[PDB]
Amino acid sequence: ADPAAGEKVFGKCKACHKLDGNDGVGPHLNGVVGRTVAGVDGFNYSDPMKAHGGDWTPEALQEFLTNPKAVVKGTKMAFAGLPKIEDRANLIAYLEGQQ
Ligand code: HEC
Repeated sequence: ADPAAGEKVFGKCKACHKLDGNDGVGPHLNGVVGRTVAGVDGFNYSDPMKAHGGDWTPEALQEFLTNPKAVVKGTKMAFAGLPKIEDRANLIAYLEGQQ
């Protein structure tokens, strides 16, 4: 529920993701909440990500951020994970503000 704290957590995402609409190592994350999984046109998603389906609901996002490869096995997103539920919740709150 704390976007200010979530903003700090995003420091762990900025190396590959932007919130300005630009795509790089990873797709832009501004507007990601509720967004179609593998829904950014032009971005070269892995096959498992494209086969996943569904939307990036708060629950799907929080699980994915805890362990990317457990949620989308074979994803090309190389990230250790956020083991603290508060960090995940705060980060999601922050992203929701950038919808
Ligand atoms: C680069 C080393 C990354 C870091 C650090 C984080 N992410 Fe990432 N992410 C990256 C790639 C290469 C991809 C594509 C994965 C694939 O298999 O195709 C992604 C993807 C995501 C997605 C899905 C986006 C979509 O449009 O479907 C999400 C929701 C996402 N990444 C979130 C995320 C956050 C919040 C991070 C910091 C905690 C984070 N990523 C770090 C590469 C990298």
